[PDB]
Amino acid sequence: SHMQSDILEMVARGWKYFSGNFYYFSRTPKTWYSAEQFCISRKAHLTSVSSESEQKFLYKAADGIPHWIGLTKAGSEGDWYWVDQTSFNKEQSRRFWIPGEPNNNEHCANIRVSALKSWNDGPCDNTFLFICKRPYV
Amino acid sequence: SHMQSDILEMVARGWKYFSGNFYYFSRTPKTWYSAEQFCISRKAHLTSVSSESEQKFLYKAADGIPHWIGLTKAGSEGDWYWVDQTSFNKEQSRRFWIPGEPNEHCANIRVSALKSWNDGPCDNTFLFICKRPYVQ
Ligand SMILES: [Cl-]
Ligand SMILES: [Cl-]
Ligand SMILES: [Cl-]
Repeated sequence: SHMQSDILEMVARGWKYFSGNFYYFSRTPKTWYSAEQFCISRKAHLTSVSSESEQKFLYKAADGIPHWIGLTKAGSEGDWYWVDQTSFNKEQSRRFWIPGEPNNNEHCANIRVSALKSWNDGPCDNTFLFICKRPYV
Repeated sequence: SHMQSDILEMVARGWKYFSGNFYYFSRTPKTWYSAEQFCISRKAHLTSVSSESEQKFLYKAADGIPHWIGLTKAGSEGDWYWVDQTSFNKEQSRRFWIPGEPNEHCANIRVSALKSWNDGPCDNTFLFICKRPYVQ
């Protein structure tokens, strides 16, 4: 009810509700850095992917169009991490990377196929649609 | 004791220490967005400016070279604000904008003078300045 009217407010602002989080699928493309700053300006972050269930929601909604998510590599030689400061599960990510990815500039992940294995490692300065997440509180 | 080794640890990473804060003057240019994400990765933000003495420290060190700072407005129409969420003192700012000033809007320091802030497109590539408070 109060959750229901909060959902209605966010839906009118372009957000989708799923499993206790709000998601913003953008209408225009941005670099990974600019998209993260846009999500911050919306009290959000580029989305993390914490479960197979969340990955399935994201890839279906992304509809085979590249969408930035919030995983980035600390330069070409670092580990991958989530900008929202949840801990990255690199072992499960073997179920999410497109085979052969990360291909290994600056390195940023985007969802680009309508399958479970959908993450691509792409140059962070490419301009793609993007996906913010903000937990419902 | 630990205070001097704390300061020396950041200085050895390439930060300047000035009056209670660490500053990172970058070696490579970036867009404003990429510079802010770099500062975040170092537990920092693009610098705010909250006094005359801080403004003077920054413009002297910037040496007339454009440097991003942490002031922005969302679209040509929002109010200006500091990304580190400190309060923006509009009245004080009038002593820091270049005379005449102020799609994407981001401030950079670009003159070796007190009046040195420029309103520039966020997708320009400039050197930048991070700030991290010293907490003991
Ligand atoms: Cl958008
Ligand atoms: Cl950018
Ligand atoms: Cl640098």
